[PDB]
Amino acid sequence: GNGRTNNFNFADNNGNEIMEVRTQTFYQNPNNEPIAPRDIINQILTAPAPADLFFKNADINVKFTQWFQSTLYGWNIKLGTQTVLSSRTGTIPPNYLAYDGYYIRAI
Amino acid sequence: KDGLTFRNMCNLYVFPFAEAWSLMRYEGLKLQSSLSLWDYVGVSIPVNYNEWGGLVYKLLMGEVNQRLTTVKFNYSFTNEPADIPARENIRGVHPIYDPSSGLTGWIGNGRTNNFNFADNNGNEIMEVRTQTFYQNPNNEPIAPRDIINQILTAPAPADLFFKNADINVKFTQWFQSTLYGWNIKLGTQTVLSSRTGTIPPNYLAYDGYYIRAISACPRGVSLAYNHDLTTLTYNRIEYDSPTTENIIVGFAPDNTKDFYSKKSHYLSETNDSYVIPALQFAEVSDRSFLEDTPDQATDGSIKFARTFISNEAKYSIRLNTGFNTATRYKLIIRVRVPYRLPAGIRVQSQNSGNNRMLGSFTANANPEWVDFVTDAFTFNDLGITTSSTNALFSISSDSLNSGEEWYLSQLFLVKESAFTTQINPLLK
Amino acid sequence: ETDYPLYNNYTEPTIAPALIAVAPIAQYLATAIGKWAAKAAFSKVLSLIFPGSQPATMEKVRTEVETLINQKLSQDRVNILNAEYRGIIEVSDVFDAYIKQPGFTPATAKGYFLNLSGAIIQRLPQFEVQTYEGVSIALFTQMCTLHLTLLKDGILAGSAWGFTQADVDSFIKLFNQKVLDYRTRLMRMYTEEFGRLCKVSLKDGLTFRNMCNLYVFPFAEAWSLMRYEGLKLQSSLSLWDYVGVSIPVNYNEWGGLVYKLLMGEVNQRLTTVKFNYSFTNEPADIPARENIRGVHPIYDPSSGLTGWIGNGRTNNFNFADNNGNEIMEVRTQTFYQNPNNEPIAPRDIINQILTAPAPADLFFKNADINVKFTQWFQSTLYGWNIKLGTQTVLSSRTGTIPPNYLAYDGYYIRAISACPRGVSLAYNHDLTTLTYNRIEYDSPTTENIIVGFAPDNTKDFYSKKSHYLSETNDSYVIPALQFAEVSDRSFLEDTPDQATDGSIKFARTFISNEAKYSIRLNTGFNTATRYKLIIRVRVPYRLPAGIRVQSQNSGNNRMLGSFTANANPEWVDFVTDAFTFNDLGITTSSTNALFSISSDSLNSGEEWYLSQLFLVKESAFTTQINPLLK
Repeated sequence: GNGRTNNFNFADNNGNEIMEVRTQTFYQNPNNEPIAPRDIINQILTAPAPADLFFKNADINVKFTQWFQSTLYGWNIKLGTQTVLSSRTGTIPPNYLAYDGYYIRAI
Repeated sequence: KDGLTFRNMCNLYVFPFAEAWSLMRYEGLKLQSSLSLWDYVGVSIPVNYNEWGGLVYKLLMGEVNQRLTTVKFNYSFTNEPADIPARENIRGVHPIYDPSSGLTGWIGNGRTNNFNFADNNGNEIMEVRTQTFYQNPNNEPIAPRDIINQILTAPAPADLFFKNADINVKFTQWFQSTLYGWNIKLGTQTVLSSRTGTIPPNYLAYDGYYIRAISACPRGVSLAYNHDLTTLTYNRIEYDSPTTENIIVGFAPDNTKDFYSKKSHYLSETNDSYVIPALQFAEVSDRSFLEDTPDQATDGSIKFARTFISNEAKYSIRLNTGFNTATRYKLIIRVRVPYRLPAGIRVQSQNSGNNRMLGSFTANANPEWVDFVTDAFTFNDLGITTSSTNALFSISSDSLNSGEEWYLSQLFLVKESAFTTQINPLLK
Repeated sequence: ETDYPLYNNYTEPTIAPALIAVAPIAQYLATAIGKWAAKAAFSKVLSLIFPGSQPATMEKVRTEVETLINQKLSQDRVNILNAEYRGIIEVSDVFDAYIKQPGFTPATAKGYFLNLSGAIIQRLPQFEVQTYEGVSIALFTQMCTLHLTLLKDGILAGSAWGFTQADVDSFIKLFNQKVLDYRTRLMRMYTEEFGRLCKVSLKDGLTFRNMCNLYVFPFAEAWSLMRYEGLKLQSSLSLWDYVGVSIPVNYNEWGGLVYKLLMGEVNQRLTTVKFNYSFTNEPADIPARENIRGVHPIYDPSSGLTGWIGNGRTNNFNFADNNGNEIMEVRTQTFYQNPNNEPIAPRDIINQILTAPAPADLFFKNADINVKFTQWFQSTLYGWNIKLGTQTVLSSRTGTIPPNYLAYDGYYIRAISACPRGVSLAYNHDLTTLTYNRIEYDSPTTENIIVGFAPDNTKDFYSKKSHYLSETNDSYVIPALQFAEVSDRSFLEDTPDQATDGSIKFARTFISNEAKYSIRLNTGFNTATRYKLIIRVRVPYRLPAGIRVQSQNSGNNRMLGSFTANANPEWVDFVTDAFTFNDLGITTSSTNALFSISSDSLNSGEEWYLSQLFLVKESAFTTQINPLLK
């Protein structure tokens, strides 16, 4: 798909490669008091193979939502016993990907 | 900064005596100075003398008859390069006096991002923080980089005014490039502690003075524009510049503390002489400019150059309890009239429609300063008592022509008994 | 869709404002306000409203109103209204026929007069059904005009029509009651329909207000001048053309922000207008599109009050107004390269600031602004065409767009503004004043242009900045908004019933509240003639200092009047004592003469309203119906 995380062209340079970019925005309303900081995160999740070379199962799922004729998404990613991504948009039901007598070879 | 230092010296050692010279021919007037002392903290910026009297001083004063109610700073911090140490920038200053007027604007830059989402969706933007993370295979420590752009806000204290400040700036060199660090504290409110390390304090205080204005100077931009537009009212008092990197604090003597608190000149029976500076007015006409006349021992004078309707300036007067209204008084007006005015100058007393004419003076061409003395009057003839809250003294003149102007400096109110001219000015 | 030319958003040209069906009624109303003909004005009003005892003119009025406001009436409602018309016509014919007989019996005339008044009162409410109010508010108006006229004449011809003194007093009381009740009900209908249509869309509310400015409000103002004799009946309302998309506007938002943005500097001439234009066709599938991002009307070049109505930004480099010269246009051209194909389609992205200064004759007389819509996968694309006068400001790059002629015979373009789109309009209400505070509102786009046309009777003020007086004329009317200078914390209040573009609301709690007007005298003006001033004010809260009218002339300040201000929610007229221009020290060479209406400072939450000034000779002025006898 797309491995880019920003528009500064500073992806893989200066020795260490970029991993995560988090922008937090704060507002101020005179008539109100609660402050809702807005988060914008763009990161690269990494998952190496287990000690036994192969993953045996996975728990990957996606949740849909509608909002004024526009579909919003939420993701849940887990390979083996390593939780790769828990959904920030609320709990998502698990989707067990497994076949007795099979192992994960490609993703 | 050096010019401000020299002017601060002259305000204490030179100009008060120059003003005292102009009052030796009379007897009974009050010798009072209202000049301000200006502290400058930041980098060096060259300023022409045409640019000082046409823009810089107007930006330093702002609303010349209003109390400072809020001050906002545009703060920027960044350490994205791993080799360059952390740095801080002051991008703009916004002093807010009258909350319902909207005259003073940003002196530097009020922008925080390039999304154009500054003041929208009800709540205005306040802070933007970007945190960047890296990953090195050969190393293990991770140094997250921070980029912060925020708007610091400081309202006036409970006692309306700040008495002192602790603002300082620290310089650093790095491959022929200067990095900065800032420390800002107004009164007891810590506005900004430096993230680039500890910075020694710089106490800004003068015994007998209080903080009246906080402004800045534009850096990196031409200061030769909007001279004829920067007036005392109507037009927006602002100037766009990417950064300022400087903060200027004005201290005013305590003899002006009552005006910026009560918005009116209160009169006591015990005192004999009263001096009213021109800039301490209730309202002023359009197309009026602030002229730097430091020799008058005041923060300036009013230059009228409006070629329509009229040129008028009003001052609010209030009487304390125990004031005798049967005592005779006189008014002295200090004006400079380079061009002849066929209608002359007029001093009028307005009180809830009880408008009385105090004086009409023939205005002839004269490049020097002139004093006009009115006839004797009593406060019973003006219909003013201890309960009057809309009494006004109005100095007015007709409309001018193109290229013409006339200057008003100060007003002197003194009892008839204690006033006497000793040296005649007409015998030249 | 339609590619035919348009005429002020209508498919066929509209009737001139002086050629509408209610024009002779208004002309004779003004003539009678100038000098009322006793026991004869009602017959003329009846002949003008019902010519030949026929309701054909009222049907023409109904058809014209239905054409303007895009609202038609059912046939049953038409039959009911015509039946009411004939019912009134019968009694009116009886009365008018019995009057003209030389030597009639006055008691019989009294009986017929009472019958006619009662019949009009009885049949009035048929035009007050709110479900059709937007169409009937015009018709209703004329009917009230037929009644308030009647009573008026009845008060003048007392014993001639068999009226005792108690009869005349009762008629005066009924007149003083009805002249308020009718105005209240008419304003109810107007405000209801206007708020509803504005909650629908701003364009429809503007259309309804344009209709009411020609068919409703002038007569409502004429009602408030029938008790006097010698004043001038003059309307200064503006006609507003709206071109663009639909934007809902609340009634709290109209009177607190939108109208203030439409007027701008209410006493200044338009000198320049700037538009923020955006064009782009970067996607190869989506056709070209154009956007109006903001409008900036500049009146007084040395003031700096009016700001951008939409968005004046052109890029995200923050390099807008810097390095001496300001940015004007940014054009990005992108090129591609396909191996399987050969044609190359360069993509253009333009963001510029179009500038249009006022013509040599200070004002634009007409405009040709139009917008074209397009659909594409449930997304609306726009194209714009802008032309002010003879200067082509913007020709559409997205294809030809049919012209939309914006013109009114007897009107000229005075203001050009816009409405913010996509943002809340509930902020900066208490800050948007007539002066000092910046008249602006930030919004990413507007996608709308609003042009205001003002009648030619105001063309002299916006050119000479002063009110010139002639010896030949008898009465002069000065609107409040045509001032020389105004105090702080003053607001623009929409009072369309005054036949003016608004009134001044004073709410300053310090110093004073003052408004000055500049007066100049033409050669041949008699300074020995006696005059009087009439001030129209609304004072909801008591003012212990009262209102004061003063004459200031180069320091020769004289007091013309001091009036006690008591709490009154209705409109009040204050008349000064007689004076001559020699007592004011004003001649044909005076260029700094000023009339000042002033009051002391107010308290929190208080305000008072000033509407208009009337200057009339003492000989030609006389109050006929007493207002205090309520």
